[PDB]
Amino acid sequence: MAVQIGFLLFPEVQQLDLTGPHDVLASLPDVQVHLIWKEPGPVVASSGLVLQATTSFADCPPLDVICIPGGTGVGALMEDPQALAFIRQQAARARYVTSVCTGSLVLGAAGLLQGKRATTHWAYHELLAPLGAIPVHERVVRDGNLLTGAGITAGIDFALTLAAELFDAATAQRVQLQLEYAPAPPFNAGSPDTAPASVVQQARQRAADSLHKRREITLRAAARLAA
Amino acid sequence: SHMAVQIGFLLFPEVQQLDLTGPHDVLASLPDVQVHLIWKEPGPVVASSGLVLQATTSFADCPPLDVICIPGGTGVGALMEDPQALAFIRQQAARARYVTSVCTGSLVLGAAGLLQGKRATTHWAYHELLAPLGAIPVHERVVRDGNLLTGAGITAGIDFALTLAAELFDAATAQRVQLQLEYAPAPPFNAGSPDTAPASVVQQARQRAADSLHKRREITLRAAARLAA
Repeated sequence: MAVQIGFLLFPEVQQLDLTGPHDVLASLPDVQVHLIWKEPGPVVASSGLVLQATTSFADCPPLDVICIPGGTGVGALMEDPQALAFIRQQAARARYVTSVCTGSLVLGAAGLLQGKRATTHWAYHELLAPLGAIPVHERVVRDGNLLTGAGITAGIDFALTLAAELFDAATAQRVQLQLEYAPAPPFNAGSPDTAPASVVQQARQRAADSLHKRREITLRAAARLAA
Repeated sequence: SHMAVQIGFLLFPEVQQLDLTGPHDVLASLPDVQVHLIWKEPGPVVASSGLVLQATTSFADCPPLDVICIPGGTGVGALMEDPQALAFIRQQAARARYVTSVCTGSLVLGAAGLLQGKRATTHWAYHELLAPLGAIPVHERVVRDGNLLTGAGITAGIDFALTLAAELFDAATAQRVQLQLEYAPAPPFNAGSPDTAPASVVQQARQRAADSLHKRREITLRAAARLAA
């Protein structure tokens, strides 16, 4: 009867995609949160922060919510048949199938975005269409029981949105107040629409090699879905 | 590299993990930074939610830090009366470029004597405990006083870390990281501050926190007496 929430915790995850939502959702009543990988034990994030998976695929209970974070490690998962099969298995009955940032590319590689409205990190948004999604430039996108959040820190907005759906608005507001989540960013550079042009150029320049490698992975993953 | 900026977070039992992991992912995005997670010994440390983190160094082996950062959480009350942790904080603060905290981590800085006559903030529900530790309490989300930088409650860590990034590097670098993080927040509700949340929500929360507040007040006044002697 406790709500069972599971995050996929994989090597080279972007940890904040996971730890932001985790601290929001673990604050709710009658929940249990699992960190899932092929085996329990240490998993190292892209920054070198060490996290700890609490369950293997086999011992994971049926999930009410599955959540896929993003990160450098997404590329490997998009061509990992075990991970994709596990995600499909849990998505079949999950009340909600969800992701943050480039985690939606993993959902796409699993076939779960076909015909659905979805978002991802702004720098990788062009990769949603080949995976079958209708790409939407909004920070949290809901299509039926699929909820996708945009890049990294969107996980906090996503998790508060999810909290209200699992419980109600008042419960989500209580958690928002406990987290003192009234952001006041010191700059206005969080979106390519508002950041200075020089900043956008540098961020795009840094992401270019990753984007090219992910363009190639995405087209192989899409071709497998088609065949 | 061996010229890296050395950033250290105190990692303690019953920490509020987001106070640490939010800033960590921001600051680890900067060029040539090394981040340490510091406790009495290396090894696993369990956060208040059950998330397991891993300390990378002991107090004794930690190198001189450029930045020390104290997160908050249920575990702060113990730290405020831990002579070994307070001695480490004071030692590192003697030479750090920036002495910093998030959320109730500032009460630990206060217990260490580092807020006397200094402007500071903390989580909104515990803000009254700043003044007995000698601080000038400021109701702002990120507060600077010289090389001291304190963030307000939990999620303020992200705003704090981008502010610190601009001081360590420059505004252009902090903006790039903000864009890489897609940090253009759009909260689904407006209940992040006691001034904007529904009154019924603020009341419920004060009702919940009252016991912790009375317990932390007594610890706070004991810690203040130790500074006075």
